[PDB]
Amino acid sequence: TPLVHVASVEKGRSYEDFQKVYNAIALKLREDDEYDNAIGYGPVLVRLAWHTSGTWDKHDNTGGSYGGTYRFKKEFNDPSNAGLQNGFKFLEPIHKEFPWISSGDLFSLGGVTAVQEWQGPKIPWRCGRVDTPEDTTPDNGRLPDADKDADYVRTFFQRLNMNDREVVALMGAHALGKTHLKNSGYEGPWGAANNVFTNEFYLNLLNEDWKLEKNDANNEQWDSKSGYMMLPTDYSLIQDPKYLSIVKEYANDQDKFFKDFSKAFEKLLENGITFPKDAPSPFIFKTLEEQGL
Ligand code: HEM
Ligand SMILES: COc1ccccc1O
Repeated sequence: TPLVHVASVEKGRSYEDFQKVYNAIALKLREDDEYDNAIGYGPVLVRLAWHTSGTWDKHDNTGGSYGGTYRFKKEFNDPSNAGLQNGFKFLEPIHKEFPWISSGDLFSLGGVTAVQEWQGPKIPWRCGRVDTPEDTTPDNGRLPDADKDADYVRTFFQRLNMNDREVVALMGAHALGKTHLKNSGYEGPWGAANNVFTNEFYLNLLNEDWKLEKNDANNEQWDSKSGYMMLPTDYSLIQDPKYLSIVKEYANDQDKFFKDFSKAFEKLLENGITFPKDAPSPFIFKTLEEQGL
């Protein structure tokens, strides 16, 4: 008994319209560069794209990126979403400038733009998510716990139709930002200061000396002498031997990681959506840098 959500292109819009929205996001990312101690809005936008998509349930096609339901009270007030209001607030003037783009399209695009502007891989992106009403908003509790093991992570991701390679690729987005004690009960960055997407998540897991410590919220997290941290679920990826092999593969091949992340992150953002046979192809946006902007 799955819902069907057919992508419907915003009327009359083409690649050049979405490139403009991409440019607006990217220009503001450049501009509001002080946010979160000069980290900027990139990681919170990537987290917003993931959380608005990762409520999906493959079994009945509820949740997912299609409806743009984060805009409603129940979803924005999810404890799992604590802090994401910042990303929503970043995107408000973009929505105000381009009132024609659906919410789900703007949520998902914000993540694609962040990744790409941080010099991550090109993520192909398709339009046509259509806003759905308040009673389509998924219930809280569909996003994953951080305090769990490899078995939990494996099972969890099966609901999002993600296999081991995809799960390991996705998680490497943790290299981007940091946990904030007030949002999640975890504190610190996964890696070095940076304004670039890399494969450092996998390098850190493997090369840092990790100690299992209690943070100020009385929760365990793996801490390193460099000031980095790993969630129990992150650390689970080197405790499970199947995960471990993939961690090593990406730690040793930046291009492989980029390609697999791009594919998985696009799949994540597209789960639950039926695209017509005559839907446009995915768009690959140029970065500001490739445009000389
Ligand atoms: C088992 C899976 C996962 C768990 C338990 C988890 C949990 C968390 C937690 C607790 C935070 C810190 C929240 C805060 O305090 O601000 C965080 C941040 C973040 N997450 Fe994950 N996450 C998971 C998977 C993913 C995936 C699949 C992606 C995207 C591909 C992702 C992207 C991010 C990013 C970019 C941040 C940094 C946000 C910021 O710097 O403000 N995570 N995650
Ligand atoms: C409901 O309006 C919005 C949708 C997506 C991003 C920012 C907004 O203000």
